[PDB]
Amino acid sequence: MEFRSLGRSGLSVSEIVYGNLLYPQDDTPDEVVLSSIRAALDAGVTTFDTADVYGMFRSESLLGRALAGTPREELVLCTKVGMPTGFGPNGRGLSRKHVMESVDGSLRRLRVDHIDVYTAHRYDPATPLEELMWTFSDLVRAGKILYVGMSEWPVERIAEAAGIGARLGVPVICHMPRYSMLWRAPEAEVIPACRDLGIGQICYFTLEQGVLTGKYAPGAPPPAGSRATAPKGGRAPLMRRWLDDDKVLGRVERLRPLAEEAGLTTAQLALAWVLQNPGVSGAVIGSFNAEQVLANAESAGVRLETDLLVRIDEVLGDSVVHD
Amino acid sequence: MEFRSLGRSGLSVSEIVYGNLLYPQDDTPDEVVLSSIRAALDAGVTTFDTADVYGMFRSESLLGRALAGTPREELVLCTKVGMPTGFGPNGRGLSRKHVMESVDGSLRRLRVDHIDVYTAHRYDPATPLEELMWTFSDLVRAGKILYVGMSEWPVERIAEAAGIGARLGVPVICHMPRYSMLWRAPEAEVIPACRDLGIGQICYFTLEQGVLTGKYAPGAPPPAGSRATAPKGGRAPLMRRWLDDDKVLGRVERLRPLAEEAGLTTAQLALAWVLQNPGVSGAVIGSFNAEQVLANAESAGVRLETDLLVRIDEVLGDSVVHD
Amino acid sequence: MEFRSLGRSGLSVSEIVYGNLLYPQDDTPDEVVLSSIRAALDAGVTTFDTADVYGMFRSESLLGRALAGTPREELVLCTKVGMPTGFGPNGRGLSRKHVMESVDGSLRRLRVDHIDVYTAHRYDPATPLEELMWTFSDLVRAGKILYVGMSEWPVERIAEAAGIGARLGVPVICHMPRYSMLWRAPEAEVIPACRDLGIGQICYFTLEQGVLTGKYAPGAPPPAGSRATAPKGGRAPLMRRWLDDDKVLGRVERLRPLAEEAGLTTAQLALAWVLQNPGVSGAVIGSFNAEQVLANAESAGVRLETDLLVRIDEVLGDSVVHD
Amino acid sequence: MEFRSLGRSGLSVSEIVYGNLLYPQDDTPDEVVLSSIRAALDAGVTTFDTADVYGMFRSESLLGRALAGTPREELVLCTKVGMPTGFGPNGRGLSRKHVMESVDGSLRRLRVDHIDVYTAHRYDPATPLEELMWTFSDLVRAGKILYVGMSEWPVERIAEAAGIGARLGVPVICHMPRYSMLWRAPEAEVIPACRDLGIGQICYFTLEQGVLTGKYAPGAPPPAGSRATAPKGGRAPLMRRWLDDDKVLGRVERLRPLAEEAGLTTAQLALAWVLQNPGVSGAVIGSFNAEQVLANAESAGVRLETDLLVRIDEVLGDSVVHD
Ligand SMILES: NC(=O)c1ccc[n+]([C@@H]2O[C@H](COP(=O)([O-])OP(=O)(O)OC[C@H]3O[C@@H](n4cnc5c(N)ncnc54)[C@H](OP(=O)(O)O)[C@@H]3O)[C@@H](O)[C@H]2O)c1
Ligand SMILES: NC(=O)c1ccc[n+]([C@@H]2O[C@H](COP(=O)([O-])OP(=O)(O)OC[C@H]3O[C@@H](n4cnc5c(N)ncnc54)[C@H](OP(=O)(O)O)[C@@H]3O)[C@@H](O)[C@H]2O)c1
Ligand SMILES: NC(=O)c1ccc[n+]([C@@H]2O[C@H](COP(=O)([O-])OP(=O)(O)OC[C@H]3O[C@@H](n4cnc5c(N)ncnc54)[C@H](OP(=O)(O)O)[C@@H]3O)[C@@H](O)[C@H]2O)c1
Ligand SMILES: NC(=O)c1ccc[n+]([C@@H]2O[C@H](COP(=O)([O-])OP(=O)(O)OC[C@H]3O[C@@H](n4cnc5c(N)ncnc54)[C@H](OP(=O)(O)O)[C@@H]3O)[C@@H](O)[C@H]2O)c1
Repeated sequence: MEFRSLGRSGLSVSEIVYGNLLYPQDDTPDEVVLSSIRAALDAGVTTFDTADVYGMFRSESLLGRALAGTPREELVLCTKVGMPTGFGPNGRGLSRKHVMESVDGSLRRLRVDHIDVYTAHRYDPATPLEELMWTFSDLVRAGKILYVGMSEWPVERIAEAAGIGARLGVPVICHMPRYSMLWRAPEAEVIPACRDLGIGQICYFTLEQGVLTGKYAPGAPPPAGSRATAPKGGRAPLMRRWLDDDKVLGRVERLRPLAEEAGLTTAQLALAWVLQNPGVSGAVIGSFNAEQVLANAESAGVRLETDLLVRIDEVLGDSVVHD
Repeated sequence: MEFRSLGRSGLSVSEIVYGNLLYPQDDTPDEVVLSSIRAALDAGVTTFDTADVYGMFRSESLLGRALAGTPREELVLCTKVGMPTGFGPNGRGLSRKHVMESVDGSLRRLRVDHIDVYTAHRYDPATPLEELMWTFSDLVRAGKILYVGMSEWPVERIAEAAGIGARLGVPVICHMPRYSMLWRAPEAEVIPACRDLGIGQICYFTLEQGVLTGKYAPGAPPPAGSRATAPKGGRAPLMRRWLDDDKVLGRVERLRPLAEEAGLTTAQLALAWVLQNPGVSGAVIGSFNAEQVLANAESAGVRLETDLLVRIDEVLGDSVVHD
Repeated sequence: MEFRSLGRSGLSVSEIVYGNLLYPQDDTPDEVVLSSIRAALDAGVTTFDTADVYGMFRSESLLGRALAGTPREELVLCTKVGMPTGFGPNGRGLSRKHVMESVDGSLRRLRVDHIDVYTAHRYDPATPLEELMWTFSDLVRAGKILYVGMSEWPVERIAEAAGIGARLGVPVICHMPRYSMLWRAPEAEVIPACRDLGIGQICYFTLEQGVLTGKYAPGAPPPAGSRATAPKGGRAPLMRRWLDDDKVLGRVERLRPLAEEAGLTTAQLALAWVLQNPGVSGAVIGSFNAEQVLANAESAGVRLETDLLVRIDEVLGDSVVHD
Repeated sequence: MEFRSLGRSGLSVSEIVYGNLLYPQDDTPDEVVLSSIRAALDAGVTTFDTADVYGMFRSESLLGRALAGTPREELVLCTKVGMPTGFGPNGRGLSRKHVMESVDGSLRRLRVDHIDVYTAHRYDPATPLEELMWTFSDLVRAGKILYVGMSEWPVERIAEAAGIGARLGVPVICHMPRYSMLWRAPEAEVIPACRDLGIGQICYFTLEQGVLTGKYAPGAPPPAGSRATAPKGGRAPLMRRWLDDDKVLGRVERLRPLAEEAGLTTAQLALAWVLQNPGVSGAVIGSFNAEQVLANAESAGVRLETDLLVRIDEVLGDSVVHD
């Protein structure tokens, strides 16, 4: 495994981060979840990404159990607060109340004294940033959290929060965008801004839910246990955008020669592609298959040639999404 | 139930707040107090107002017991410190000593780790605001209180305290005035000042102790179990001002047609009237009658027409108290 | 009992403070110490003055035991740190180390969660005031102490420490000088400076160890159990200054008519004299005799006429010590 | 024993500090380690120097056990954080994560609530000094550490950290350089800078691993149980520099007359030499021999004549290392 700095900080994360998102009513057995996390550790993954809301507390509980026994110095636990976990209007968002009432349950379920990275899930316009950042100061002073992150935040608001955190001794070191070969919205403004502010990216949908594994053929029936066949949760439509486009699916199939050139699967090429941006500390991978994790983990530290990066842009052409 | 922001904060309160004030020697059975709080929850009330001094600790103890089992994320607990609860000159006021010695008893009696809103009951000229605000900073850092409020405070002193709180990361978000159709002292200066400072009003005597239910006829014997018949405590004289005035009692009776126009009881009209001010986050209701609570709770989110607000002023005329 | 503000603070102290200083090898039985503290409470005394060093922890232990059961809101506990209580050079002074290692033993022996007033005993030139004041900030944040005081401090250094405390949210409200009818060193600079800085005086040797009770006749054998007969500790020489001067002893005897004029014992006149200075919050009294405490306690709130204050100066004349 | 101020602070250290460095696989029995620490206490040593990394936790555990029972006020415990103690890239360095995860193990092994001096072992360029100093602020606020130190740090970075510590109420009072008669690299810049910043030196290799005891003759077989015969760990090469130079070994032998002049062993002269610099608070001594400790301890407070300091420079000549 290769490691990077999360921003201007002393924290190193693995270049490959394991995420274990589950749906509130999910059919994936716990035994399959635990063996995937076990496969991530075997591949040298140190960094784990979860949320209170994932599985409605189940995702954090399973992770807590899988990692019990791993020495604490060897793990970076990233969790999130902001999505609804309680009934009523104080059971969500980034108020002092919701954050204070969230942290202790996250600690219990993960079986730890402190969370390495605590991420504000979504930006919440009701809470002033002075309220939020002082709430984070209190949790850092108490040693319940070490570092702060944000996911899906307007860039003006990232800068503001970084500013206040510098004043209050809150390390704001991490932003979580959607980033892949196909989705490059964050190249325009977010990564340039974040880099100046000492913030690194931990990136999600890096395989666009399997579309960048080359495993979906244009005009075909999708494979046996593929995500296309089992579309649980409101993320299935984000995938439908690409599966209902035989153009993209065919251009993704043409990357395979480029990958084999470099001695990679299409999956490893897509993961290595994200890792080529200096603004990126980590790529998150989803999988409940041990063999997929151990293989996806090997993208860590791979440099792609200037030549191969120019040919990738040519093949994908106008299917790429910018800003 | 409808919810509002308490000031410029992430905290939402219900538009209808339940208060459970008791007298130090009070004849109201506990079973009647517990069933009223139970009726408030059934009506969707999330926000509860009490004080150390109410019932001499009895009011907080009963509330603690009634709300045991309700998830913490679903409640906003507002309590007060400042009124005498101990013997001698340090057993009252807003000194570091009295506040530090008060908070832990409030937490025990309410059965909670933290109080949502901690209100300085009355302004106390002996304590410098620097002493008080640093005492509140220490309680916020420790996570024993989340937000700070004030009740019956000079407006210069609200501004001063808001200023220092912004500097020390103390959210000062709440002021508690007397406010009704008949008592509009806070329109003049308090609500305008508070609105600029990011402070919302949680309002009391919103029915002027039942006078704005239309239930008292000019020149009559007051009903069986009415507050006029059972005048316990030094709040009875504030009511006597209006009951010894057949003029007001007759003008209140003439609102009933205006209420029925809007499909409301006089009580619901009086409560909705307060809620029409943008500076108001919540109206407090007193009652030890389930049927009264469930009915008063339905004023939440009712808009009154411009027409009806002009006709209300005409009927009440010069009985209204301003500044 | 009458009460005063300790400085610009919300803390009230009794005008009569009980001190229980003992010598490291002292013959006074505990039963006599406990009954004196019991007599102080009966006289309405709320404020108690002690030190880690007094009796070598015995003075604090007895006070802790005597006051067990008294409600906490009704007491002001003043203790001191700075005098040697341990072996070696870190077993004394005002270093972070000595103060941090002192506070928990004081709390245990007094049987309390927090000390009302924590006094820096003597000024210590080795420790920078930034180190000391940050150590006091940490103890206030933790709620182990509420207010800070100083005893026998240069006035430049009182001002400096008051300045830093205002910056760090440390209430510096109390100075402890030697002050009596005969010893007026603090009138010159200390009380004027302290009054501008919001600091009140709690005063010691207010009877000059019994010399201002009129109980010592010039050219006589001192009474049976008098302090002159039992000169334990290095405070006996401070008394010898006045007992080896038949002039003063005779001028003190001539105050008795002035006292009887006002319906006071010479002791009550001497105590009331100190309390006439607006810069004074409290006079400390020593006694292990119940009848003396109950009588000395009655000086509280006595105003002396302008006439009587001019005649007192005439009688004592040039025996008075100024600066 | 003689004592000095550690910088501009209230902390006194003994002029002779005992260090107990061990190698991760070391043959020295625990019984020999415990009796050496016992000999240090008997010689009046109050100050003990160790590290998490020394013996891989064994050095701190033995020290913890040897000092159990010694009153806390009588000891200054100096430990270090920064060297690798865990697997992976967060198991080392000065990140919030590594420091937070280190302190509690150091406290447990030493059997104490707080560490007197916490030293950043090596400077770590990955961690910004704002992250580090706020991590130290949190540990001081919590009372887990009292004072902060640095070992082997660039001088620009000492100044920067001292600056931030003054702002955050972190006492930065201590630097640990290599310093002896033969190694004077720190005279050039480090001690002058440190003295202006209120930082004192606790010095190591003060005998250059026994070379300044005069016990190694040029062109000979080194004694029975001498360090030259048993070269464990990567510090043996630093010694080889001097043992492979018959010139130095012969010049060290010629100091013996100068030592006997002053009534000292060559060891006592070398230790007293370091202590002559006003910028030095303490000299660290290594030994697992009781008789060596009790003798080395007697250098404490010895003044050397101007005459003897000029003759020492003449004898050692160009073997001395400067900058
Ligand atoms: N910060 C945020 O707001 C946010 C939002 C969403 C997600 N996330 C995080 O990011 C993660 C994203 O996971 P994701 O699964 O949604 O997106 P993804 O990582 O783009 O997709 C992973 C999926 O692609 C398929 N796949 C991966 N490698 C493969 C291989 N070598 N061969 C064949 N198929 C392969 C697998 O599904 P099948 O084999 O079943 O097709 C796998 O479950 C989540 O776990 C979560 O922790 C964060
Ligand atoms: N911040 C402060 O300093 C402060 C000061 C005072 C009070 N408060 C708070 O505000 C609350 C005010 O309560 P309050 O009772 O004094 O004043 P209120 O809310 O104006 O009066 C409520 C009373 O009016 C009558 N009533 C209400 N709805 C009715 C209906 N639909 N039909 C018939 N009668 C009805 C009831 O008494 P009867 O039926 O018995 O006549 C009821 O107890 C207290 O509980 C307390 O929590 C705060
Ligand atoms: N902050 C500081 O550095 C500091 C320093 C010293 C003391 N103090 C405090 O201040 C206190 C001073 O006590 P102190 O006793 O040294 O000085 P004091 O209060 O001037 O003297 C009290 C003594 O005078 C005699 N006395 C008092 N009232 C009397 C009466 N009505 N009739 C007859 N005799 C009477 C008693 O001794 P006999 O009857 O036995 O003659 C009594 O013990 C101490 O307890 C201590 O807490 C503080
Ligand atoms: N801050 C840092 O980074 C750092 C780095 C290294 C060390 N240190 C500290 O500094 C200490 C340095 O210890 P050190 O032993 O490496 O260097 P040292 O103190 O220069 O050498 C001590 C050694 O010299 C010999 N010796 C001492 N006195 C003697 C006498 N009177 N007669 C004969 N031989 C004598 C002994 O070895 P033999 O008798 O076996 O020859 C003894 O073990 C360590 O314990 C550690 O705590 C700190």
